[PDB]
Amino acid sequence: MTYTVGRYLADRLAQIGLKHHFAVAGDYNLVLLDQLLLNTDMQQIYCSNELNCGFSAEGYARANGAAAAIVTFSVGALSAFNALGGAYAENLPVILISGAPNANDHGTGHILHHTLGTTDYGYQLEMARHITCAAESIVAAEDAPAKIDHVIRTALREKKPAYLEIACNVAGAPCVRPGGIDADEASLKAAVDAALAFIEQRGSVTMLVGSRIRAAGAQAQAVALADALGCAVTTMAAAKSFFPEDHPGYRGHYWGEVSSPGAQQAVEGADGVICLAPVFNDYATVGWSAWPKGDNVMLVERHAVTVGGVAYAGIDMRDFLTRLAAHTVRRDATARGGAYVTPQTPAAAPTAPLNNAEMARQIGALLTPRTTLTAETGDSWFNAVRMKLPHGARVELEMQWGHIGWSVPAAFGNALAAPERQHVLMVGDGSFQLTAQEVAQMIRHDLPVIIFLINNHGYTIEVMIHDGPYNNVKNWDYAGLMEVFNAGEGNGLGLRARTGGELAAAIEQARANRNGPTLIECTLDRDDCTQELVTWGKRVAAANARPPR
Amino acid sequence: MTYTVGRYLADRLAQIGLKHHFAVAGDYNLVLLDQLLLNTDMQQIYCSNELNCGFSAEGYARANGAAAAIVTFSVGALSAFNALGGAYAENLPVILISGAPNANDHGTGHILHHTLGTTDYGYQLEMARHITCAAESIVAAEDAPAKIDHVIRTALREKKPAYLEIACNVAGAPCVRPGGIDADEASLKAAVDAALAFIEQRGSVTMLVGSRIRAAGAQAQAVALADALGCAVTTMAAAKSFFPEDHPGYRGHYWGEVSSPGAQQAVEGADGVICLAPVFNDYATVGWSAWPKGDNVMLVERHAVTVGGVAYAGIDMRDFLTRLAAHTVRRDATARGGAYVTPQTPAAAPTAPLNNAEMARQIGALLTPRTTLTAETGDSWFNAVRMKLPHGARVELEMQWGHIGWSVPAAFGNALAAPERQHVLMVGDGSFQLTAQEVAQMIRHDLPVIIFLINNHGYTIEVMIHDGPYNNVKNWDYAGLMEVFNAGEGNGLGLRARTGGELAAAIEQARANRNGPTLIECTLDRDDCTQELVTWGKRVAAANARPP
Amino acid sequence: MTYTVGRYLADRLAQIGLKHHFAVAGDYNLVLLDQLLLNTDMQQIYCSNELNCGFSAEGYARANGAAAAIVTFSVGALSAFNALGGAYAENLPVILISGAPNANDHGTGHILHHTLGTTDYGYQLEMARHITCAAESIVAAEDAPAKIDHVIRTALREKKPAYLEIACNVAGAPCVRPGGIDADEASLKAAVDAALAFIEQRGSVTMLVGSRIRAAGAQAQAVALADALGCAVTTMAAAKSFFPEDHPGYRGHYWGEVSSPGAQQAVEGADGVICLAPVFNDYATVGWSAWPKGDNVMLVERHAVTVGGVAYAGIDMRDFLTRLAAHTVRRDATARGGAYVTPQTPAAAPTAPLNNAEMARQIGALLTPRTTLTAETGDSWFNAVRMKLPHGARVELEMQWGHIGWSVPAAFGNALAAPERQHVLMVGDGSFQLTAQEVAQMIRHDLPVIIFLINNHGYTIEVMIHDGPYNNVKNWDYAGLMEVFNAGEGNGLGLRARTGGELAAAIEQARANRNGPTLIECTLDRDDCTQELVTWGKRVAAANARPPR
Ligand SMILES: Cc1ncc(C[n+]2csc(CCOP(=O)(O)OP(=O)(O)O)c2C)c(N)n1
Ligand SMILES: Cc1ncc(C[n+]2csc(CCOP(=O)(O)OP(=O)(O)O)c2C)c(N)n1
Ligand SMILES: Cc1ncc(C[n+]2csc(CCOP(=O)(O)OP(=O)(O)O)c2C)c(N)n1
Ligand SMILES: [Mg+2]
Ligand SMILES: [Mg+2]
Ligand SMILES: [Mg+2]
Repeated sequence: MTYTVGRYLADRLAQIGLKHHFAVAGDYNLVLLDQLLLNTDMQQIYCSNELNCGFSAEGYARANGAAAAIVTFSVGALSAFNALGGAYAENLPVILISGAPNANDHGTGHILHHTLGTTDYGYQLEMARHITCAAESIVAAEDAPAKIDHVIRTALREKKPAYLEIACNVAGAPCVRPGGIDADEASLKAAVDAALAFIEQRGSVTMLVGSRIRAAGAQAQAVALADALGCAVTTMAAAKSFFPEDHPGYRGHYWGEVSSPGAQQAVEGADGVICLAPVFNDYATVGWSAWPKGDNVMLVERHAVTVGGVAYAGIDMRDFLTRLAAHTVRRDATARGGAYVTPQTPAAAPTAPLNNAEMARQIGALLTPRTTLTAETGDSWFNAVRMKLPHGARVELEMQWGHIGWSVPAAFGNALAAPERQHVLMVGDGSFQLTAQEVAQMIRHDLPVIIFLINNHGYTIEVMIHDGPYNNVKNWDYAGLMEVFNAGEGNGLGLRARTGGELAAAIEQARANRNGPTLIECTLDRDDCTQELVTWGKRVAAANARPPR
Repeated sequence: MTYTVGRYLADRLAQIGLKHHFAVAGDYNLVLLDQLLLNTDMQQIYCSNELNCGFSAEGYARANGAAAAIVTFSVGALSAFNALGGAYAENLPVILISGAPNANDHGTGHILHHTLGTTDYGYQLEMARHITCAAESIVAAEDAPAKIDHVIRTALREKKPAYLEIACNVAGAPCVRPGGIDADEASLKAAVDAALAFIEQRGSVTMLVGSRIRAAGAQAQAVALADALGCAVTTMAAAKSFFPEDHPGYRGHYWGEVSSPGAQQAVEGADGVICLAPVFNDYATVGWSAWPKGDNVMLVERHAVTVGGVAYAGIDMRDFLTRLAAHTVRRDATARGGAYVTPQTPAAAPTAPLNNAEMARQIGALLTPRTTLTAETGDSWFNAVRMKLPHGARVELEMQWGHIGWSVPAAFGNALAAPERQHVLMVGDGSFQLTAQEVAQMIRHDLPVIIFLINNHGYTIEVMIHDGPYNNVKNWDYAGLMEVFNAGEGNGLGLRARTGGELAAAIEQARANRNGPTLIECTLDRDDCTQELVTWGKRVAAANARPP
Repeated sequence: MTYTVGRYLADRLAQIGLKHHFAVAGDYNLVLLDQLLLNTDMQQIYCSNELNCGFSAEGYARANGAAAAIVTFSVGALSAFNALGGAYAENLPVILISGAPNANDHGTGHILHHTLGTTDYGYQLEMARHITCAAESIVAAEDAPAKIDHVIRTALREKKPAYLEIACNVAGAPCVRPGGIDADEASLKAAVDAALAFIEQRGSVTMLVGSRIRAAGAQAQAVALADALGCAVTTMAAAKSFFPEDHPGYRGHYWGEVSSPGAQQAVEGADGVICLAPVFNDYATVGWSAWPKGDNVMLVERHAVTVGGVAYAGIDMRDFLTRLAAHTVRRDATARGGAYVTPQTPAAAPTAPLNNAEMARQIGALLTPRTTLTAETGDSWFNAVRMKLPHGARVELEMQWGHIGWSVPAAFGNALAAPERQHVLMVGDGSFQLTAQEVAQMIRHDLPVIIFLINNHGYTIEVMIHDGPYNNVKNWDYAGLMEVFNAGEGNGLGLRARTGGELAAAIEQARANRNGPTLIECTLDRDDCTQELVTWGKRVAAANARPPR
């Protein structure tokens, strides 16, 4: 059986540790999908639509480290681009492979199906270059190994996604086989010496862990530096779970005036803040109100540290933090005697109407060290950041891209990447409507994801930035949807919870559904949301609206 | 009270004839949506997601002439771009407007939500320029009139979509008000004389009507020319319904070896073919096998005619066709003796298992002159092109872009644009799962769309180009979905038809459902499809696979 | 004195070893040029126009390793882009820095001078992304270190050029200071083991050295492998000088039917060819006639080797060649008893009309181990590739980009990068007309470049692909131009040579001009060119013209 270009790609994807890749068929990729099916270290997973395909691969990469999605030219890839730009924003090496016109059509002027109807077939690549770290087109088998290895090696080095298109008559063409793997003292001393003087010369220091720290591979080194300093540690909201909440120095999330108790003063009252790989965007800074920077910040990024008025280039954040931790003095003033303060809401009477605080209390009680909680944009961001996490629990947030509906397909991909964990999904009713059909794929693969669907009858987070008729949604019977997707062949279970007692019974049933997803539709009033959402929403709306010049 | 940049856009959109625009809210567009709401000539319609928002605008433009969709930066617009590229492919002036960063963030290096996380806000405009005829960004109210009028005037002139983004703090900023409207004889003589010579020198001439003729506004002039020539007239598959099927010269669709009976010889056996605004792509030419071109073809395009070895530029197709029809000789040889042959499927025994031919027969019987039949990519293309159309019936096909799932939001937008017509949607089960949630918006607006969902358990069209496990889909209870979307406040109705008797009884219940959509889930075997799909699919596949 | 963004860039450019950078002033870069003037490890050099500016930096990088050019927005940068795409094509890390609009104009709709007159100021960056490996815009000083270090570190790693624009009011803004520096066994064993089996299983092997081998840093390792194998070694034309011509295995250039004697048979008659970092384009393959590839080629590239039907990724060409050389058996059949054969033209009678072969004989006799010979596109490519090189002599060719006129500004930049060497420039009269004014800069800096200007009254190389009235040029008094550029303040010398005796006397005078350039205008008939030009020109023209499908 002749070895082909598509096999070359399949074998490299398996080699970088994918166990699955995601696809939607179209004639320009069918031979490629057949070549990928020959690799039996991976399962080929089919998605309902390409936007869902792309966010399933994004969710898979959060657990696995990388992922791949394969789509057809133009009508598949342009939807997958929203999710690919999402992977770029969230520092995940997703490889999007699109099927593409037969190479013999290049140079002809032939107009081809799925294109704009002009002689141009390069617009899709051109568009992809704006949202990836590498983008290549294979029209000849002899070029395929260099292009495949370039796109995979660059994506994995940068932790950013990349794009590959393969002419449809070349996916099955003969190719060579893959071999090998796609899977500075003075500078470091100067940077470490400056960071040690920054700590030593201050009376108090607090660490603030940012949401690029996973992409830097530096989470364990952050803990070593926290152990050595004994300082208060806080996380930015989008870094929820990236630092252990049972560490004796952890004091919660820093998010300006919506911080955990004590955390705003820990960061803003300290003589120096050590910021590890942050994303200071308008939402994270609460409309530019909460943004530690400048001479009293040691800004540590994946290949540079800026401290004491100097940017030290050429140093790896991991080696830096390890050396700094081995030599620093202790600065424990912002931690001593303090603790991380989490909500302590008393249980509601079981028959009272369900409210947000009761629902969040029951969800937080479900978390284990083995839980992965995917939380959608909406008030679920604020309920998730408020949860006290058992050590080992993972929270996945998409706070820089913020595409509502990401969470459904992302929970499906994560559940396939990490089947040993307990997957829990918190998604609002508005977000659910964009990508709901990927629950039918959860059902198809008997994945036991527990989904809390928060039915507050519209886009409550927008109701709290700026209200209007556009925040209303058509209501669905969300719980009844599960039987519709099972269609007599599936173990999906849909339950409704209108009280704390109904929610607790629904949760018991969900935990007992071992071979399919359970959706629990939790009914809340439209204005029953976290206080933090309202305080943040005000500040961020005022920032968006601020008047020209 | 103070007139704003978003009211200037709203008023221009109303001025070009929109009665609706489509939107998905996000913080970058809310002020803009509040300004659009002030125009009471339009209704603002909310969509489940942005791919569906864009394709509802595309289906609305097919009936209305134009459309607009409003989305938020990046997370909204990048999915709407698939639909915008689809409006370019299908020659429809959809205007996509996206909300965008506050103008005071430009020049700062601020990182913003919904972006790539870099200091770049211009990637979205840059991407949009590849799929539109005009693309502008407003960051200052002083510029907004020239940029709104350039995108709308260019889109309407070119019959192609356009892109506008408006900084979120500028949509509510004061603006001037809109006034005025956004809504060669020697060359024509030379072209008409060469075309007259082309016809007079030939004994058998046939017309082939192409799917860019509606973008040219030349459908009535094509009828005038067919009346003068008396010749056979055929339509390309994607031009279904663009020429009237009761015309005495109509001889059905030309589609190479899957043509209506006699139509392949009408075109391929003629001494000349008059080709009106065709798209000869790989699917239309049946893998490059069926492609009339060259010295024996008069190729008539929007602004140019190529005939007799010369390309005549600067002539409007409408004026050309009217002058040619007024002077031409008659050439009726290709019509003599012939007729349009359409399927004559006998009615099945009512309790026999449903098959595709029976389902197609009953859907064909439902069509009227006031029907719009939206037909999805899949075997529904072949069942639609085979339908005998009453004069005036409209069929909508998306055969150049061909994005499965387009039909659901496109039928929703066409139902809002043309509420006086009877809307019928044929959609396959695989396609329905990409965009199904827009049926909930049909229910929200009480639109009486009758939807035939063909449940043959997978992607049968693909099963016929090249089969594999990727053609299987997770089955749904499609009928039972209607009550889920009603959620106690809607008039959607879901029915199942497993026999011709059950299908006839479901169609009569669907016709009686006047205030909400009815989905009839028709069960067919995977391999029970038209013969034309099988024949077309193998040619088309062989062309895709041809070796380096 | 406050440290600024422009200083940050100046100090990083000095740190990567530039001794000069090239500039043309415009109001959008004047404050930046003032910040660069503060670094006294570099000289700021002014160019006549931006295309010349960009090719002076390209020539400088060939000697130095890297280079920088600074230009004004749009009217400067778009000309510099031709030279930047040239640097990409020739694998040289040139950094182009453009001055750019004031940051406060972004977001205003202001129309600005030097732009297209629309509200768009991003088109220049967008265009630059197609011809560089990194492209960034600085509009805020706090972003400047990351963007500067990203563009320099990426350019130096990739050996490709990069682009940076800096808002004009930010070049002088305060900035932090620069610290630190911008300056796999199993895979390697598998690749080496396969390459050793490739050699061992064959009776004869020949090495073919390609013009990407400098960018790979692998020239010394190629010599070690040639020493170990004892095989015939040949160079592709564009690799002239990248392998030592006095090595006992060297047998000249392989260039199909225009190869050195014996070299075509060495490569095409061998059982296996080891190809080191080649560029097989239409000119190198002589119109696709001479292109060793496939199962009998070991293709060695900077990070991959393809041999024995496998592409081994993840291995550095230098480590690979060193390990291969340490273990290979000898395969000397294609070298034994052979020698590199070079032209042996007898000296012309001194008073006979000068002809090409006599001119090339005198130029070849001028070369020393310390010579850098820059040779322009035209018949000078074929005269240069025919020269026998003393060990250490460098030849610079621009055979992939092939922009006529490159050679003038490239010889000026090289002469500044490497003033310890003897610089010689061979440029035809047509090419000279595109960029002649950079000889006035050679004069301004007293650079003793000897220029042979071949005046054959038009574009003789095109006359031999396809003749027409477009191959004629307006003749100039090239030798008289030198006094015009000196304008009473310069040591440029212009001489004419119409015979071999006049050329020899002119050369003596040139060698004696120690403080300025000498141009010797050599008069040749239009059809007096190398035989190789005519044979190559035919083949490459036939390839260009070959008929649609
Ligand atoms: C693709 C996309 N379109 C629009 C938005 C704007 N958006 C941000 S939050 C949100 C509503 C989320 O509503 P829901 O999921 O019901 O969450 P709630 O706040 O009610 O819990 C919207 C429309 C977005 N973020 N992404
Ligand atoms: C967005 C998109 N992705 C993938 C494709 C490839 N595609 C062409 S037809 C088809 C299947 C259509 O299946 P169905 O709607 O069930 O129609 P059938 O042929 O079964 O009646 C596919 C997947 C496409 N055209 N568009
Ligand atoms: C910028 C640019 N424009 C046009 C060309 C096409 N070109 C290739 S060689 C050449 C003529 C070179 O003439 P000359 O320098 O007189 O060299 P000769 O062959 O006569 O020695 C031309 C015009 C090119 N290579 N670069
Ligand atoms: Mg909600
Ligand atoms: Mg189907
Ligand atoms: Mg010349």
